[PDB]
Amino acid sequence: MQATIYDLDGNTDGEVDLPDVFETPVRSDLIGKAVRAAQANRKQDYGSDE
RNA sequence: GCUCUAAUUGGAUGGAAGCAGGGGCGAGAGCUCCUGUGGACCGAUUAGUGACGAAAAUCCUGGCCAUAGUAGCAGCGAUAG
Ligand SMILES: [Mg+2]
Ligand SMILES: [Mg+2]
Ligand SMILES: [Mg+2]
Ligand SMILES: [Mg+2]
Ligand SMILES: [Mg+2]
Ligand SMILES: [Mg+2]
Repeated sequence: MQATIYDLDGNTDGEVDLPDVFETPVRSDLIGKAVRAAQANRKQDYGSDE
Protein backbone atom coordinates (compact mmCIF):
# COMPACT_ATOMS: atom_id res chain seq x y z
CA MET A 1 0.00 0.00 0.00
CA GLN A 2 0.95 3.67 -0.05
CA ALA A 3 1.49 6.11 2.81
CA THR A 4 0.69 9.83 2.53
CA ILE A 5 3.61 11.99 3.67
CA TYR A 6 2.78 15.21 5.51
CA ASP A 7 4.77 18.41 5.99
CA LEU A 8 5.03 20.60 9.08
CA ASP A 9 1.97 22.57 8.03
CA GLY A 10 -0.03 19.36 7.99
CA ASN A 11 -0.51 19.48 4.23
CA THR A 12 -0.09 16.37 2.10
CA ASP A 13 3.22 16.54 0.29
CA GLY A 14 3.93 13.40 -1.75
CA GLU A 15 3.56 9.75 -0.76
CA VAL A 16 5.56 6.55 -0.16
CA ASP A 17 5.24 2.79 -0.23
CA LEU A 18 3.98 1.45 3.09
CA PRO A 19 6.65 -1.23 3.72
CA ASP A 20 5.72 -4.94 3.67
CA VAL A 21 5.93 -5.55 7.47
CA PHE A 22 2.83 -3.44 7.94
CA GLU A 23 1.08 -6.41 6.34
CA THR A 24 2.34 -8.78 9.06
CA PRO A 25 -0.68 -10.76 10.38
CA VAL A 26 -1.56 -9.26 13.77
CA ARG A 27 -0.89 -11.69 16.65
CA SER A 28 -2.14 -10.32 19.98
CA ASP A 29 -0.99 -13.48 21.72
CA LEU A 30 2.61 -13.03 20.57
CA ILE A 31 2.52 -9.33 21.30
CA GLY A 32 1.19 -9.92 24.82
CA LYS A 33 3.96 -12.44 25.38
CA ALA A 34 6.78 -10.06 24.31
CA VAL A 35 5.38 -7.32 26.51
CA ARG A 36 4.97 -9.59 29.57
CA ALA A 37 8.61 -10.61 29.14
CA ALA A 38 9.99 -7.05 28.89
CA GLN A 39 7.87 -6.09 31.90
CA ALA A 40 9.14 -9.06 33.93
CA ASN A 41 12.75 -8.47 32.99
CA ARG A 42 12.98 -5.04 34.65
CA LYS A 43 11.49 -6.24 38.00
CA GLN A 44 13.96 -6.23 40.92
CA ASP A 45 14.94 -9.24 43.05
CA TYR A 46 13.66 -9.10 46.65
CA GLY A 47 13.19 -11.20 49.77
CA SER A 48 13.06 -11.06 53.54
CA ASP A 49 16.20 -11.22 55.67
CA GLU A 50 17.33 -14.86 55.71
C1' G B 1 -12.20 -13.78 47.29
C1' C B 2 -7.19 -11.04 48.83
C1' U B 3 -2.17 -7.91 47.46
C1' C B 4 0.52 -5.13 44.32
C1' U B 5 2.07 -4.21 38.53
C1' A B 6 0.52 -3.01 33.53
C1' A B 7 -2.97 -1.63 29.56
C1' U B 8 -8.06 -0.09 28.75
C1' U B 9 -11.69 2.51 31.47
C1' G B 10 -14.72 4.57 35.68
C1' G B 11 -16.25 6.56 40.91
C1' A B 12 -15.18 10.33 45.22
C1' U B 13 -15.75 16.41 50.03
C1' G B 14 -22.99 17.15 46.16
C1' G B 15 -18.74 12.45 50.79
C1' A B 16 -13.88 7.25 49.11
C1' A B 17 -12.20 3.08 52.21
C1' G B 18 -13.56 0.97 56.86
C1' C B 19 -17.39 -0.08 60.54
C1' A B 20 -22.79 -0.98 62.59
C1' G B 21 -27.69 -2.09 61.39
C1' G B 22 -30.78 -3.30 57.45
C1' G B 23 -32.82 -4.45 51.71
C1' G B 24 -31.86 -7.48 46.91
C1' C B 25 -29.13 -11.39 43.87
C1' G B 26 -26.13 -16.07 43.41
C1' A B 27 -26.71 -23.70 44.58
C1' G B 28 -22.35 -21.46 46.62
C1' A B 29 -17.36 -19.26 47.32
C1' G B 30 -19.34 -14.31 47.36
C1' C B 31 -21.65 -9.80 44.70
C1' U B 32 -24.60 -5.57 45.46
C1' C B 33 -27.88 -1.60 47.37
C1' C B 34 -30.16 1.57 51.65
C1' U B 35 -29.55 4.13 56.39
C1' G B 36 -26.18 5.75 60.18
C1' U B 37 -21.08 6.54 61.32
C1' G B 38 -16.66 7.99 58.92
C1' G B 39 -13.70 12.08 56.57
C1' A B 40 -9.87 10.53 52.11
C1' C B 41 -9.26 7.83 49.04
C1' C B 42 -11.66 3.75 45.86
C1' G B 43 -12.78 0.44 41.82
C1' A B 44 -14.20 -2.51 36.99
C1' U B 45 -12.44 -5.40 32.59
C1' U B 46 -8.11 -7.80 30.58
C1' A B 47 -3.08 -9.70 31.21
C1' G B 48 0.22 -10.53 35.27
C1' U B 49 2.11 -10.97 40.45
C1' G B 50 2.24 -13.58 45.25
C1' A B 51 4.63 -13.23 52.46
C1' C B 52 -3.27 -14.92 49.00
C1' G B 53 -8.27 -17.29 52.22
C1' A B 54 -8.42 -20.82 59.36
C1' A B 55 -12.54 -23.35 64.02
C1' A B 56 -8.84 -26.64 65.45
C1' A B 57 -2.11 -27.57 66.00
C1' U B 58 -1.83 -28.77 75.37
C1' C B 59 -0.88 -23.55 68.15
C1' C B 60 1.38 -17.61 68.84
C1' U B 61 0.35 -12.51 70.86
C1' G B 62 -3.12 -9.22 72.81
C1' G B 63 -7.68 -8.24 74.98
C1' C B 64 -11.87 -10.06 77.80
C1' C B 65 -16.12 -12.93 80.76
C1' A B 66 -17.46 -16.53 84.43
C1' U B 67 -14.90 -18.07 88.56
C1' A B 68 -15.90 -13.86 92.90
C1' G B 69 -16.93 -9.53 96.08
C1' U B 70 -14.83 -15.87 96.65
C1' A B 71 -9.39 -17.66 98.84
C1' G B 72 -5.58 -14.78 101.60
C1' C B 73 -4.91 -10.03 104.74
C1' A B 74 -5.98 -15.84 111.82
C1' G B 75 -2.39 -20.06 112.99
C1' C B 76 4.63 -19.01 114.40
C1' G B 77 6.02 -18.97 122.82
C1' A B 78 6.40 -11.85 120.24
C1' U B 79 -2.19 -13.20 120.98
C1' A B 80 -1.69 -5.73 122.45
C1' G B 81 -3.85 -2.60 123.19
MG1 LIG C 1 19.30 -21.14 54.65
MG1 LIG D 1 -10.59 -2.87 29.84
MG1 LIG E 1 -9.40 -27.89 59.84
MG1 LIG F 1 -4.05 -16.02 76.05
MG1 LIG G 1 -16.78 -20.75 95.37
MG1 LIG H 1 -1.43 -10.52 125.70
